[PDB]
Amino acid sequence: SNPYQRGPNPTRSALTADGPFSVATYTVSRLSVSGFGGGVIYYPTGTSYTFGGIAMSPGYTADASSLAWLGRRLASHGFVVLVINTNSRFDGPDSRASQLSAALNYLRTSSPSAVRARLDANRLAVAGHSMGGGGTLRIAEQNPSLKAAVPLTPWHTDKTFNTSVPVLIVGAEADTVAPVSQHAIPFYQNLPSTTPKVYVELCNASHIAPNSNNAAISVYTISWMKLWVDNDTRYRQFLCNVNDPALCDFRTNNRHC
Ligand SMILES: [Cl-]
Repeated sequence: SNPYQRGPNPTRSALTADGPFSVATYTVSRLSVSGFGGGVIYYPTGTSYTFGGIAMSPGYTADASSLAWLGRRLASHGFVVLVINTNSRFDGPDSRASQLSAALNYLRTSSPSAVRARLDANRLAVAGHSMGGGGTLRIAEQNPSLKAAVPLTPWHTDKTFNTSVPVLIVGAEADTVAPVSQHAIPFYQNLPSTTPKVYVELCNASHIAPNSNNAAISVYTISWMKLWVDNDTRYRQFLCNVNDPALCDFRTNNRHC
């Protein structure tokens, strides 16, 4: 049962470190692509399986290197992950959405044969930090064929996204760049009632929590991607009946349980 199932039965511990798949990397040069600034693809190797794909945007003034740990973490659990660079480090959230859109098309159509061999392009998702997280919300509204969206400490001036794509938002309690009261929480609350949604708030965390190895971000991001991109109900346990001392808030409409 479940053709998209990959990897062993998960434990919490295992989701806080790199997973069972060997990871290859491919550098997408800036000038090689139109529509975004290149980036790095992290993808499984030493395996004959295909996997869902994820495009991920860094935040305002940041490089793809700021999410390298997470691109590799996700790939090692069984995903093809393209972390983009943006045309300009100064690009806003809606520009980042357009670039995510270009990056997804690139992954499907134009990426190296070794990457395409590992990709099931029928199953794609998005994630992003800060302004990249605002871009993640925007693209989830523009393209409801996506399987999931994970905005990390998101920032956007638009607060309402009418998307049917399942969304998990990570807020940071002590974020002064994108305060959760103005950004993450409004975004959560304003998503449709009928859309599966989760909000987790990291205790004592700042806006840069996403930029280094973070156990909570790892567990929640892997679990949401597995649940929605792979239909992998083994990951429900991490997202349901949650009692996590790393969290200082948790909200859900419990559609995923
Ligand atoms: Cl380019």
